[PDB]
Amino acid sequence: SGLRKMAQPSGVVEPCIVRVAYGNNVLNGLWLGDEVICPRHVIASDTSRVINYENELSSVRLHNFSIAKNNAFLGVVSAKYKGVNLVLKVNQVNPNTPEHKFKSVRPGESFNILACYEGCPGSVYGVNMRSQGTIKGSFIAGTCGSVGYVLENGTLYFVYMHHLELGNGSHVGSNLEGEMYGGYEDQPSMQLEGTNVMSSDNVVAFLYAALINGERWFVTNTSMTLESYNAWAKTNSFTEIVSTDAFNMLAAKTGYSVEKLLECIVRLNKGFGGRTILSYGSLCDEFTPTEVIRQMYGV
Amino acid sequence: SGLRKMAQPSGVVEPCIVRVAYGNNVLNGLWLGDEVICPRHVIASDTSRVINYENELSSVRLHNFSIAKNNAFLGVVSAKYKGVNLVLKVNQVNPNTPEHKFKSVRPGESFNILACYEGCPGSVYGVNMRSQGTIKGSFIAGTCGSVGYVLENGTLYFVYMHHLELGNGSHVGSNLEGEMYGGYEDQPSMQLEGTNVMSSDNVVAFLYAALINGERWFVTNTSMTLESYNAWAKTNSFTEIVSTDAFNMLAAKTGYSVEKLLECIVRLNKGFGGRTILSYGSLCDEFTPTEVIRQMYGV
Amino acid sequence: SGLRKMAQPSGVVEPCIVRVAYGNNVLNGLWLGDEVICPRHVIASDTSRVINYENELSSVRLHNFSIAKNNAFLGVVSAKYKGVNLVLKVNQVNPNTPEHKFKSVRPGESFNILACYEGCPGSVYGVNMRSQGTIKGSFIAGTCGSVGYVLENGTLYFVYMHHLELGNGSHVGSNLEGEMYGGYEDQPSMQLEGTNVMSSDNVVAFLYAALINGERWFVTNTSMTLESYNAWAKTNSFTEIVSTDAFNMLAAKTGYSVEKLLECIVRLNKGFGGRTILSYGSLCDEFTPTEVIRQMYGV
Amino acid sequence: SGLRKMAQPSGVVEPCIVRVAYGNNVLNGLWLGDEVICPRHVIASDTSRVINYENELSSVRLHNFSIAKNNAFLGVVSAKYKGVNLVLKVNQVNPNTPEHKFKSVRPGESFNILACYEGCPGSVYGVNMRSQGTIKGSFIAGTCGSVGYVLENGTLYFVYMHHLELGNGSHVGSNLEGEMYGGYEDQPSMQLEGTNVMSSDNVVAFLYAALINGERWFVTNTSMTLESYNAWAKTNSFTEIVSTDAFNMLAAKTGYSVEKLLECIVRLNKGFGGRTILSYGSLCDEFTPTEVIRQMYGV
Repeated sequence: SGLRKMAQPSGVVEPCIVRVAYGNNVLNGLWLGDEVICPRHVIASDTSRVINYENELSSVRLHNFSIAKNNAFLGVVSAKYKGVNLVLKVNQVNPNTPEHKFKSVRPGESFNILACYEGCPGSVYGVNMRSQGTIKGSFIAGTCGSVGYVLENGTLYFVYMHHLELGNGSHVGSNLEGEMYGGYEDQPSMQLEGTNVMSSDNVVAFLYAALINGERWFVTNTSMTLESYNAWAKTNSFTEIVSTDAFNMLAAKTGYSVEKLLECIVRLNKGFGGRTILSYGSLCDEFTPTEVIRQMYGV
Repeated sequence: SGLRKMAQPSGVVEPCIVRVAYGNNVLNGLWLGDEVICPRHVIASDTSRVINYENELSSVRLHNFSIAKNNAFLGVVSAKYKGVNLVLKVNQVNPNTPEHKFKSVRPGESFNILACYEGCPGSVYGVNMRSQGTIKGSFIAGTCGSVGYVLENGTLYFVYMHHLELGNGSHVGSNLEGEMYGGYEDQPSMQLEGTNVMSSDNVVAFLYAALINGERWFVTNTSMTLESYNAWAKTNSFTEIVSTDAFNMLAAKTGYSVEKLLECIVRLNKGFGGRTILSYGSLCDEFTPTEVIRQMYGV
Repeated sequence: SGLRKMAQPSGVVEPCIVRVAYGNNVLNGLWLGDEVICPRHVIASDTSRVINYENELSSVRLHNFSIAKNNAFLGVVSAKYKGVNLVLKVNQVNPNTPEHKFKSVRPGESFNILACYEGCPGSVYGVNMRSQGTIKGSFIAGTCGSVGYVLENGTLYFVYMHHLELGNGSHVGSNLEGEMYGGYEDQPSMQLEGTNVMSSDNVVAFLYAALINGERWFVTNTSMTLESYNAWAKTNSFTEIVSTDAFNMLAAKTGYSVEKLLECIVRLNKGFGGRTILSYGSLCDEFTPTEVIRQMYGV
Repeated sequence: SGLRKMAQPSGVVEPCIVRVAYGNNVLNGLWLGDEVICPRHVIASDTSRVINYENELSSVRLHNFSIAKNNAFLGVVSAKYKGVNLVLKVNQVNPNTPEHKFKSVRPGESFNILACYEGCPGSVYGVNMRSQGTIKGSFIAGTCGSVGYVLENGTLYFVYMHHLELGNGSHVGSNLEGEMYGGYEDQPSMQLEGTNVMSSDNVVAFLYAALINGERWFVTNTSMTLESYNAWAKTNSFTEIVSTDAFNMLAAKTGYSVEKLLECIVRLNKGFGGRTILSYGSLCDEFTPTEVIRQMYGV
């Protein structure tokens, strides 16, 4: 038993992390085949003031890049912007390039952060994409270019590269195709996060996890239909739920229907009344149905 | 968020994980050089009742082991006990044996779990050793033999191997010397954990993280001497603090002395009075000064 | 019943295949009117090293060309490039030139390969163009200049000519206007493919085919709106579906709405849980709605 | 009976329309919650020359915004781009904000325009998206920021905001994520539409509608195979027809197969020779088959 925010193993990703230096900036890049992807602000002379990315790119000389894996240096032969990412061609093919794909993550979807410092992987932890396109990712200075990945269906996906922290502390990155999540821009300017919508599927998953791990005080003799829940959700900042199908396994193993947990959400959203569920004092949407099933019953 | 539990990258450990089966038992082993270490209860014919490990070893048949590292099957040359672990001489040297050391973690110290499921690494997360020798993880059937490690100087230390779950849900394992943390026996018998002694160092770190995070409601300018606090701790199931020097960074930084925070601990131990600290409803001792320092600042 | 990746019949295409040799190089050409078209790398002295195609063309000697076909007598009169294709004017019109057009295939579209080995038609099989402009076929040494075609609306279209295989093993060719699909270079250099977007239309067709052939385990009667589905698709490297109109016959015949299949896709993309669908282990996008319809209902 | 181009009722949208004036520009905004969304060219010094939107936004004066609904003046507090849309944060939340989603419409699809004139909703009418991502509406100076919407599943979707007219008179707007349909840019530069490809599906429905109204002078006893037509279609800037859709509802209730109508399209494409069909003197592709079915029969 037990519920913890976990990350999938980082082994296959670690050999792809390199140190990218330009000028007085140092951050992290992703080395796959003969190219390195990194945040394009590594070439910005002053990341604390407004950045003219056109001018910065004209100013670039390839020989000013320093790219290193451990301390074997990789020479850059070509550089281009792709969206908010720099794509740098190097002569050396990463001999440990894993089989992989690029995709993005949706609100509610969980993924793994390999947080890196100046080319050195330092920690790994699970996060969850929020509706405004931000994560709570505990990034600090020196961690830009840190990589988010998912393992799903035996496929390694790269889904995130870290760029910046908003004023409210939320974290903003791009996918590996240079599109910033949330449409935020890679500028030190004031950018507002906005209305965060709770992932309903995840909250249902949380309550199932609660049931499996011993906690049951919140369930009553009431259940509400999926439609009625989706009506409620659309005006209380919760996602609609498409299908109960995702939880079948969880309903079967616990004997609790999705419709009962839906009613629980409506109630519990108004407070826990002092009590806690799995130590949390409020509903938590950071765990997907998949994460819960994995953790409770094996991959 | 603010303060989140992290793990260190698992890449160097993953190639050491093997699937070990004997009879109806399947768990994980640690493959280092030409040996595999795993919980000796893998050869227990019935893990639901008391086990005579002398007899079990006596009647072991070496060809009844199945040991596998993905692509590779290993043959067992000899079996012996080291404490509560089996040490199995195998016919093949692990080509990916990393540079490693062994140590035991002490109460209050954090480490990483590579949760493995019948030979396959599935997840990575951080835990903290409690005074009674237990951790609060998330282990299910199939995860015995899962490995705990720290990346330190800057080498790899193996510190934990998973064996069992107590009636109260706490998790129990051994060091790689075969000594069960907390002295629990590897038997399916009732075993009491005993009273948890909170790590004062970690709780001070917790409160610094809260202050760093802008939460001030619990502090006064009133302080408490290190000697005074330790007097209290001794009869309130909190560790005594040796010295204050480990917090100098956080102290100088927040402008709050350790002594002030000691005052907070004695007061907050009587209850949070319906407020929270970093979304917690009571004092948390799972984050070390190191963790808080690192997770907030320049490595 | 049954589902098989098929090829339209190759008879009309077979008389158009000729052997083109130059120096030690031997491959295939398409003979139409008074022109033979083939991959330009036939005139490269060493295809295992990078090629200067301007130098190679500058020093072509027309009498070094060898064109052969069992029922013809052909001399090269002239040569020039069109993109990556060599276009040879010959001194004889193909008497068996069929009515034909050139067109390019788009991502998701299926076509036929006539695989030829040094001028000799050897096999024929169906393929599907992926979003990165590659196909998964089966080409070896001697098969360059193998021709792709579609019979579409009573019309013969030539759509492909084979040039090379990427490091990852995907197959690359040009249209008959000499434009390489996916913009790859006809160089023995290292070139990366990137991530293929799955055709949602094809995946939907494939599930319909599965249903018709008695596969039912994956389907439930919960449906997902086109809108919801497309939001998911946009981030999961699937194409968005424009109208369900192309499925109306399949939906009528099976009694299953597209919306019910859209829900299946979101589920099944996470994995089959170890199960199969028509012997496949993951979702398949190589079958178009057209391919499925004429195969299941002959129209 | 009878066939008119219809709009869905506009009541749910009308309370969201506000007047947005900045400097010398006056257009319409969409007030949802605490945001007013409008075309970003409202803050351009000079809409008659190339515009530097980075600078215009850089130098934007939030107090020179005059936003009025009711006669209530909203105060701007924050401006940003979201693609080609300006998103303004305002000082009062729209109490009449309806429940809504955003989606994009695709070529061939029908949707609703609420034409607004410098802040006042003035008319509502149906449009259909053309192949190049344009519509033929009726927009003049003062109508920018007019809104397109669809009602589906009782759900309100915002799908269009009006930006400009092309040189040829075709109308161009964005979705509410600020992506301009047809990839046009919000510049007073020359921009070519591309050649318009009529939707064959929509023309069939139109002809079916005509038959139902008792107009049949244009239909003969002869037919055209689906493959003959599609061949004709590529040549004559018409889209290819996929299956027969369940034109079967129409086919059955009219007696005429699709194939008969395809022959009509080819004949009628030349011109109607003085006569008309439902008042038109040329083929109309603005009605979808679904649209026609509901309009005539109700579903």
